[PDB]
This record gives sequence, C-alpha cells and structure tokens, in this order.
Amino acid sequence: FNILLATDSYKVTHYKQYPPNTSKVYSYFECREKYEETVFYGLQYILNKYLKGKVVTKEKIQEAKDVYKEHFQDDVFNEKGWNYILEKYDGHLPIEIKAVPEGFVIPRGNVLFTVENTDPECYWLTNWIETILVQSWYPITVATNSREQKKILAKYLLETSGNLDGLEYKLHDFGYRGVSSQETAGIGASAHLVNFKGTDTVAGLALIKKYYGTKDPVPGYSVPAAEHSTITAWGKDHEKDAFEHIVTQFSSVPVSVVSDSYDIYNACEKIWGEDLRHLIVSRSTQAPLIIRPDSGNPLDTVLKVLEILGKKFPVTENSKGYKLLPPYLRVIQGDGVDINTLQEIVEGMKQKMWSIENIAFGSGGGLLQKLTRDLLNCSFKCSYVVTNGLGINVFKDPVADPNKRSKKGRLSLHRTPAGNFVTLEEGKGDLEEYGQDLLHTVFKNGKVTKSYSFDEIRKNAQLN
Amino acid sequence: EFNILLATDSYKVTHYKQYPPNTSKVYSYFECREKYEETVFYGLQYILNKYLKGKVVTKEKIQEAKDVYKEHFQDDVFNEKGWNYILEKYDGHLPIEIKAVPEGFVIPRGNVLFTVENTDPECYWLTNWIETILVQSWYPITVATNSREQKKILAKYLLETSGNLDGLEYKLHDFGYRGVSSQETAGIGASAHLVNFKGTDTVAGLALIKKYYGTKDPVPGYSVPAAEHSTITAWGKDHEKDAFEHIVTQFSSVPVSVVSDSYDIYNACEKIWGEDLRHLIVSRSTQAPLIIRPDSGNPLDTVLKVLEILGKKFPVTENSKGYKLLPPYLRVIQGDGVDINTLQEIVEGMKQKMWSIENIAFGSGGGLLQKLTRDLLNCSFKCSYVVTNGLGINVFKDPVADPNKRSKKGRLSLHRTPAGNFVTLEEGKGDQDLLHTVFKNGKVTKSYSFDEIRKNAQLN
Ligand SMILES: Nc1ncnc2c1ncn2[C@@H]1O[C@H](COP(=O)(O)O)[C@@H](O)[C@H]1O
Ligand SMILES: Nc1ncnc2c1ncn2[C@@H]1O[C@H](COP(=O)(O)O)[C@@H](O)[C@H]1O
Ligand SMILES: [Mg+2]
Repeated sequence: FNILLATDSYKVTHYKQYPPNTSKVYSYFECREKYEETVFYGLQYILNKYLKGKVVTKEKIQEAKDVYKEHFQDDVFNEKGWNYILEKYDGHLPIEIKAVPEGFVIPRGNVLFTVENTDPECYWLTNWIETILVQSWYPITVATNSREQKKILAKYLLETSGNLDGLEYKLHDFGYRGVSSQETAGIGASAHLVNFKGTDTVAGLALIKKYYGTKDPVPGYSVPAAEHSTITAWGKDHEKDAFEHIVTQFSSVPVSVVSDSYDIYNACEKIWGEDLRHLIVSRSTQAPLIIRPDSGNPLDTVLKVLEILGKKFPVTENSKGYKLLPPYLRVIQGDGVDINTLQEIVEGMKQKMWSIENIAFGSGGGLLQKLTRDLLNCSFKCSYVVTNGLGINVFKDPVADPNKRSKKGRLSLHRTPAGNFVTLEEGKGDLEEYGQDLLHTVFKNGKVTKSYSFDEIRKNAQLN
Repeated sequence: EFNILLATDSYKVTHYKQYPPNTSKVYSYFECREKYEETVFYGLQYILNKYLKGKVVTKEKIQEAKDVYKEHFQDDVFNEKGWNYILEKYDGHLPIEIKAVPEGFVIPRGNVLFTVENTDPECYWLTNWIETILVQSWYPITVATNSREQKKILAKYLLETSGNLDGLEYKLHDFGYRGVSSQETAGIGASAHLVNFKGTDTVAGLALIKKYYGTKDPVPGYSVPAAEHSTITAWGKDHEKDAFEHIVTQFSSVPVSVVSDSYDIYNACEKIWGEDLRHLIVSRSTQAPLIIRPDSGNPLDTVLKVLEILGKKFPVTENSKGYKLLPPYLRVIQGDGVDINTLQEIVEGMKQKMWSIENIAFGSGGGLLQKLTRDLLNCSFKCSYVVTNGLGINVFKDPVADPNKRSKKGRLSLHRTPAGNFVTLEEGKGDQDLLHTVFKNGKVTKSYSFDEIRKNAQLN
C-alpha cells in the first residue's frame, strides 16, 4: 500500500490551486442531514492500517512519481512536498485528527472528526487524505444500519416475550460472499459486530483483533451449519440421511440445517416432523436444531414453516400471549433480509401471534453491500483556512441544493445540558458555553494518540 | 499477513464433517444465472495470484486458525488434520483445479464461467472452502459488465448526434474512489471499469492492473487536472473569479476541469466564464479545453441550462448531423448523480434539445463502483457433481418455491455453435470447450494481459 497513490487523481494537482501562502487547511466529516443518528466507527482502522508510522519512503515517492508522470502525461506530482515529509518527519504525516469516541451514537448533521495539517508547508496534505478518510462512510453506515435493525428486533422481541435474552444473536452476518472484496468483508463484518455477536464473516474477527482488540477471546461467534452442497451431495433420495448425519455430528452445540433444497414444506412436515422427530425433541435448550429456509417470500415462508412446526411439536403460549416453539427448535431466516424486510417479517410474525423468540435472521449483501455513501450523506469538506496569517471561514452553498451547504470555521462537538449533542461553528466552541469539546485528538504527527478497545466501542453503541 | 484458513464462511469450517461417507470429489461451478443479457468475465486472475497461488498454508496459519475457531465455535471442529495434510504433502499448495473462460470474453447469462474441483480425494472439503473467495469475482464481473453497458449507451448516442466514436473511451470517468467500501474494492472496481474506458481518477486501479495483468501502454488509465470545492471555496466567497483565474492559468496547456457550482453555477457560467474570464477561455487550444463541472441540482436540467448559457456566450456551430457543438476549447462534465439509469436520461435529454454528446463527459462514483450487488447478474456458485463411495452423482438444488434458484447438473463445459450462440453442456456431455485450466495445484497455468482482455471485451 502506497499512500501517495491512494487518493483521487485530481488531488495530485490541488497543491497548486489553493491561495498562495495558505498555511492551514482545516476539514471536517459529517453525516449531513430513519437514520436520524449514526454510529461513528471505523476511523481507527484507517489510522492504524494506513496513516500511522513511516508511510512515506523513497521507494513510494519514486513509484508515485513515475505513475503520475504517465497518468497525467505531464509533470504535476508534488515531489518536493512529499520529499519534505520524508526528510523533516521521517515519513510521518504532519496531520492532526480529532474525532468523537468510536461507538458514540450521534445525530445527523454533526461534526464527527476534523483534519488539519500541523506544518504550514503541508497545507495540501489535509485534503490529500480526504479520499481514504471518506471511506469511513462504509463502517459508519454498516454499524448504523445494523444498530437500527437491533432497535427493530429489540422492540418486537420485548413486546412478544418481555425480555431481550439473545438479542445480540438475533441478526447474523452472512455477508462474506456478497461484498466486493476481502478487505470490505472484514471492515463490514466488524461494523456489524459493534451491535451483535453472531457472524460467519471470519474476516471481521481478524480485523478487530489486529486494529481494535478485545478482552474477550473472540469478538464473534458462530455455530455449525449446513449449506445446500452438503445436503444435495447425499442424493435427492437421501435428504433424510443428510439431516440425520448432521444433527448427530453436532448434538452438543447448536446446528443449522438448510431445508429448502427440494421442498421446504415437505422437509418440515415429513422429514423433521415425523421421520426424524425423535432427534429434534431430544437436544438441549443450549444446542437446538435450527431450520433455515432460503427461498420463496421471506415472510410467507417463515410463517408457513412455523405453522407446520406447530402441528408436529409442542408449542406453548408465553406470558405475553404469543406462540413459542419448544426450546430445542429454532428458525433462522437468512435470505432476502435487509432493514426493510426485517421490519416486515417481525411485524408480520407479531400479527400472527408468533413470538420473536422463535426466529433469528441472517443478512448478507443487504447487511454489508447494498449500502452507499449517500444513505447518510457522508461528506468531507474544508471549513477553515489560514492564508497569510488570516483565518477565514469557508464553505460551499450551491444555489440549486441548500442540502449541500457545508459548515463554517473551526468546529467542535458539545454535550448539551439536556444530554444531547450540538456542533458549534466559527470557533464558538472556544467559549465552552456547553462545556468541553468532545472531539479527542486520535492522530498527531504519524502517531495514534488515542485508541479505543472494541469493548469500549460496543459499550458506547448500546441501545437505550 | 493474509491467512486463507481464516478466509471462508464460518459454517464452511464444519462442512468436512457433513459430506457423505467416502466422499472423494466435489465439483462446483460459477454462473450469472438467467437488461444485462451478456457478462464480461473479469477479475479471476487477480484472485488466483493474490490469494490462491503458492504456499498459502503454513504451520503458523494452521495454529492461528485453530485458536480462533476454538473460541469462535466454542468447540473443536477445525479440520486441523486435513490442513496439515495439505501442508505436508503439497508444501501448503492447494490441490484444486480451476478452469475458466478467457478474461474479457462476453458470455450470455446462464452459462458456466468457471469450475472448481479438488485434485486430491483427501481434500473433498476444499472445493467449497474456497467458494467464499471465488464468489467475490461477482464484483469485477458486474462492474465490467455494467461499465460496458454504459459504453453501449454512450456509443449509440455519440454516433447518432455526431456520426463517429471519437473520445468514446474517455466519456465515462471513474470518480468512485471515495464512494467504495475499501481500498481493495477501489482497486478491483477501477480496473474492471478500465476494461471499457481509459479515464479514471481511482488510482488504485492502475496499481492493480500493472501488478496482476499488465499493459503495453505506459499506463492503463489517464486523468487531467481538476479542481474540487476546497480549492475554490478557500479563496473566499467574494473571490471565486480569482480562484478560477488562478486555476486555469496554472493549467493553461492541458485540459482542466473547474467545478463551478460552489455558490451559483448559472452565474459562474454566464458572468464569470462568459464575460469576466472569457478572454482566458477563447485563447485555449483544442487539446487543452476548459471543462466546466456542475455538481448539484437535477443532473439533466443543470446540464441543459449550462449548455444554454454557454451557447449564448460562446460561438456555437452545428455538426454533420444537426446537433449543436461548443467551441473546441470549452466542454462540460457531469459528475454528480450519474449511474447507468441517469446517464441514459441525460444523453436522451441532450438529444432532445439537439445537443451533441461531444459536448459532455460523465463522471460516476458510487453509481459505477458501489451501487452494485451480486443480485444484479445473479452470480452463483453451486456444486454440480460429487463422487461418494466411488459413485459419481450429478447434484443440484431445486427449491419448489423458486424455480429460478435451480442449478446445473454434473460436469460442465462451455461451447459455441457454428452460428455463434453459447451453450453450457451438462452431465459431462461435452465429451471445443472454452473453459481452460487457469489454476492447478497451487500454480497459475494460464494468464491474460490487460490488452488481451480489452480486446476480448470490445463492442460490436
Ligand atoms: N453461515 C451461513 N449459513 C447459511 N447460509 C449462508 C451462511 N453464510 C452465507 N450464506 C448464504 O449466503 C447468502 C448471502 O446472502 P445475500 O448476500 O443476501 O444473497 C445467504 O442468503 C445464504 O444463502
Ligand atoms: N476527479 C474528480 N473530479 C471531480 N469530482 C470528483 C472527482 N473524484 C471524485 N469526485 C467527487 O465524487 C463525486 C461523485 O461520486 P459519488 O458521489 O460517489 O457519485 C463528485 O460529485 C465529486 O464530489
Ligand atoms: Mg457529488
């Protein structure tokens, strides 16, 4: 990885476009004004992996110089500016980044982090690293979207059961194959794990362990589970044998068995319902059988599966008046699940007097891939410049779109007397009318000055 | 350091225990299940080199995965013995064979694009282990396909409104670096876009192509100097003309793009470009035009209003089709809210107002590289053939409530009839196959260069 090749191409030419004698470029990141509050998570990953330490070398400067020489068909690369950083700071970026603590749940339209150069010669470096810093939109959005789904599950699980036991395992990450890269997989799985503990994207475990860390042995957990290939390999006529072999191999731990390979309704009624009914009613509450449909209308299929199970297994009525499966039998819906359909499924189950205790969800591309930067309007903008000894509050204000107006001047975030958050502009945070700035210095001159445990992030992001 | 033993879906760790007894072979294939009627196959070679080839198993990686999976599952289900066998017998090289259509080939939906099988019976479980890594080829396939479909739309409207295809390969510029989910994705997606175009600002794509594919040209993608809002707004609200004048003077001999909507895009075009700084614009050469960049409001309406204003301040001609053409020193680029849908609406609306497509170029970010899913082309990886207890079985899924989820049966091959249509032969009936062995037992057996891939992915 070469930081001098990790920016938008036109930013190579911007050091020649700022007003002369600009000694400071000061920029900020916000989720511009469902999705009223965002989970701020992912910046520390970028700092540790990409920005800290000696990130400029003679080899990297040469690589970038030759690349841009042919890319622009011209010499525009700021070779002397990058050489200065290598010579004066031993390849350490003279940058200061102040950010809200990761895991903080902040309403839209607030400053989340600020970036400024610490050396007047490096005024151009602030927005050079905009591109790599803006990519924090993705873990912010995954964590925010995951948390909004936790709100949905928490609300309906309480109304149908009276407690939240197992809430952290109600939404399981199945997104490894559906994202665009290995790195994206690890980032997005880790953002999901801010709110839940169930994941099949192993890349998230390794990313957390390396760039955040946890006191717990692992940040995510999973259970043995079948896919279609391991069932259909027994032959169409031996689906019963595949089910029996797998539940036997995993009788001391929860196991999930996909049941829609040929006929999902025949699987729940005949195979699980009668042929292999004895091995279902015999496993522990801690190691139940989990039935997984993977086709048809998500809400219609789970309701039709639950009702078939209600005819072959003892279903009771809990304290809230909702039907509850036996403790040795669960259902996971892991197909076509996003924030929209999840709401539809649990609301439909409640209308059918089915308790949310019976159901868990898996989400793949809907959790980690079908998300964009314009969902929360994640944006990075310059709000303050110092040119020839004068600090100037700068901003954009497009006439055809007042929603894209950006903030002015030096920014700070404050806890209000009512317990909420407000962003002050034009340096008014210096007066500390609402107490101290909440932005902490997390990166300064190539060092990560403030870091957070994943345990601290999970605590900051909890519900209620 | 990357550890392929930690690069799979968690439940696949426990699958070696779920197969029928005496299973010796698992054979799987990738397809874009059955408007994107044809797909560009691209990106597998990157995956092969970066993650699958060479010594990918070590004693340390086995121990790391063992420790992780013990806590992850709260149980010992990691196939440490199977992975040790790979380390000892093949020096940590994967005993798998991969056959694939050549990269850049344009293949209709519902055909086999590559197949995976184990070459060692002890490693029956390994085929679906690396499914997770191989399935992510959906992304470069989908980017390259969607980018090519936009190139069809651009080529068709450029030919109607101008009679030629000059500059086509620079009409859709990659702006997606900040709008993608990771640095690796930016590299993969930008390289896939460069299969069809040559204009890009996502630099990571250049590095990927030179490392894993290679080109005879000095570089696979090109860009030009351009301003952002911070380089304009830093001059002060009252000094937008000074910012403009400084920037076009610093880049007076190359094309330069100046975003002109910081405060009022229509005032910038009529007053600042069309009057105050007009003398700096009418002097520029054809090879170094000013490119005016709107960035807000409705994409098609803002474009039409900018062209109208510029049409009154600068001499407009009529091309050899009856469509208006700005002077060669002035151009427009729309780089906001552009995807394949809004791109179509913009070129349609410009044709309606008799504006040539020569006047416009497009920049696409999230729309080109992020707003895409595995569902777009229904990219799917399924097991179609197993051998258990010495008996070969053609296997497939067929959910009753979704016939479109049906998969193919048995050993597969991809053939072309003498007429030209493509057919995937199932059940081993292929016994000329277009699938060539590209990976076998840890080595890349066949490679393609980016020039070859671009040649295969050309339009008709
Ligand atoms: N641990 C798992 N258990 C069952 N299915 C899985 C698992 N991991 C991935 N998948 C599959 O991968 C698909 C990805 O979802 P999506 O990205 O929404 O298409 C799911 O719908 C499942 O079929
Ligand atoms: N080379 C570039 N020239 C102009 N704008 C760019 C460039 N690269 C990225 N952008 C920004 O990225 C936006 C498009 O990406 P997106 O918002 O993801 O569609 C543009 O409107 C600009 O704000
Ligand atoms: Mg934009």
